[PDB]
Amino acid sequence: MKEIKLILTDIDGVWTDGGMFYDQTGNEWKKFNTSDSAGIFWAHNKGIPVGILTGAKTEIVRRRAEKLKVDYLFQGVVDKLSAAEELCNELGINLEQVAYIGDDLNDAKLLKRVGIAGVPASAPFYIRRLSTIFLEKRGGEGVFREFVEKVLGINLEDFIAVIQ
Amino acid sequence: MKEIKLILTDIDGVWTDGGMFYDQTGNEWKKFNTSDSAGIFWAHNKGIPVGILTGAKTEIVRRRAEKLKVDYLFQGVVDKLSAAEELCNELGINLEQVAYIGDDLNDAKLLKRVGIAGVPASAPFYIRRLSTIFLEKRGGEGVFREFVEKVLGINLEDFIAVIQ
Amino acid sequence: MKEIKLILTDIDGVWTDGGMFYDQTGNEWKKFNTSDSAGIFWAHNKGIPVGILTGAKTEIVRRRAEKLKVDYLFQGVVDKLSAAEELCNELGINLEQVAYIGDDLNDAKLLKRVGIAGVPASAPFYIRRLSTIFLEKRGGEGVFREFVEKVLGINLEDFIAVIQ
Amino acid sequence: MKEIKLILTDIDGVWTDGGMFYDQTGNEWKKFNTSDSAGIFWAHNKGIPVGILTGAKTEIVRRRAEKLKVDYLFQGVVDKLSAAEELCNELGINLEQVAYIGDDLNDAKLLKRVGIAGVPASAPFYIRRLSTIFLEKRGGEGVFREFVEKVLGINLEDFIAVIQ
Ligand SMILES: [Mg+2]
Ligand SMILES: [Mg+2]
Ligand SMILES: [Mg+2]
Ligand SMILES: [Mg+2]
Repeated sequence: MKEIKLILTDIDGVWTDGGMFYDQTGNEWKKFNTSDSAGIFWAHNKGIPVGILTGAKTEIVRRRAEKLKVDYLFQGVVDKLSAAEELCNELGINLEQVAYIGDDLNDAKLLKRVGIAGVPASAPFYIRRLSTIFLEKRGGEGVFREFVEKVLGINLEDFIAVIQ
Repeated sequence: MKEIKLILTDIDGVWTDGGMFYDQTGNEWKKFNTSDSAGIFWAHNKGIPVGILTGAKTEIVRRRAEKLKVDYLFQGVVDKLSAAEELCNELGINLEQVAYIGDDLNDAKLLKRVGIAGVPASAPFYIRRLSTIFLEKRGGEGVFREFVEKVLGINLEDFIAVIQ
Repeated sequence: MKEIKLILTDIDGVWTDGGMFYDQTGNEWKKFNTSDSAGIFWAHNKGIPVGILTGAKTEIVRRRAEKLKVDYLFQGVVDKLSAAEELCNELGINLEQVAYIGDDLNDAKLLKRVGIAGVPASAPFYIRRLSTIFLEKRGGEGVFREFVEKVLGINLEDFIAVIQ
Repeated sequence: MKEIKLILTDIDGVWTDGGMFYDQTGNEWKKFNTSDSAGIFWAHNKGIPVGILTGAKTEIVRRRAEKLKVDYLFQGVVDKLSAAEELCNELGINLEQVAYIGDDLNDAKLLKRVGIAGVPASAPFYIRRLSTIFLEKRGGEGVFREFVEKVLGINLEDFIAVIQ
């Protein structure tokens, strides 16, 4: 497993199954999976910061980001590759030292440039073929957790050490 | 690849899995799937307008339609065939140049008349046989996106060209 | 099939997948499937009324029942068999003329007494084995519709007739 | 099965599929499954108290706990093992006489200590392999009920006797 210094992730279609709940009054919901917070846990356990990139801008995601202690949150992103580059240069790392997971069209550019590109099984075929590792899980099923565990080579020894 | 001038689509059981959330107070929810908006984009990339027909009238749909910049919106539609005939007249096109996707009884008459008819896998056997192309996906799983991409013949080359 | 004069049905685990959504404020949700309203349609089309029995009492159900045009609604029913018997005595029919569908312990006593007993595939084994007809569909997947269609023998001809 | 005098259980990832719904206002939802109340039913039928251990604290869970008449409710638990030990001391009982079901890292320590350990099929492999009985169901699917019926040896005769 190649050395990683940054994990970026998309939200919708990764942290969720793409569901967007509208009510009659202009409110909106997302369904996260508690399983994904272990992604943050494993990352921080290994001293790796985690960033979120999202085209949308919601209080929904901002609260979730906050509670999970994500290192970086970037909502309203127009160009994900662009936002990723800014942050890399900000952190003095390059894209090759980055792991990214996204599920749709606006992810494809960044996915093509990163050290490890992950895509959920639920994603469309032309995006899915951009992944450089296989992810069994679908968005919403803890696929962020799967990505992180595979990217940092988490193993039974790590597990054993954290429950002692 | 029949010449398509108009893509029309039902809402419930196509954009959703038929789910209708009711609370204790009269509010109501639908769960849409972000993946479906890629349906509008590919449509628009090809200069094809999209119209929504629905027997229901909800603020839920109005907001989602507006958010996705759907070309035409008809709610309360008592008769889907006629309502499509009208927009076809008001556009100088023929039903044959229309792609429609629906999942249920009140879509049946319009499905039999269109040039391309799609029914999602989750639909009742009677409707599913009226489909003129096979759709692998279920309501709410991005079956509207699958439809548009089939109807419009979207290919890898299209994808390569919009991610630049 | 038998001569059915009343169709009865449970709510949670039949008309839903058993999901009960609680929020932080005391409110509650259920998710119905639009597919199931076709169940009422066919019943009413063949001249057969539909009743709902439910041990729970919610505005969720009452409004859904009303929207769907359900003939009868009994909530907070602790003995579903008593409830059905009273409705039968008032209609002038017996239980062998009833088709009932439920999914759990408090439906067993009624299930064993009616002319046609349906049980969704998702139900616990002890309840499934009481089913007198096979149902492929799970709670909330439009299994009430499937029940009605099997009980009344809905066929392609019936479909052809009603789509004008 | 071995003699069990107390059944304990996690919430998220067991009573739910791990879903955590966020709206734009800071409110929050969990999705329970009515099937799981039967687990409480069977426990009480046999004179076994049930306890909830959870690291979170929500009105969501307090309300559910009350509705289902759960004997013990511990929220805000930092250490699930010591919470179980404290209650075990209170009831005059040993961990060997406890059945516990959990699904994630914070459940591991307790799971390796109890008489019977249950882990839903949806859990991480690391946790799953601590289960001492196989469980088919995923969290939110009625896996708490499954756990209870296996732990207490509920059989056809039990069922027959309570539907009299
Ligand atoms: Mg996405
Ligand atoms: Mg429909
Ligand atoms: Mg039920
Ligand atoms: Mg858990």
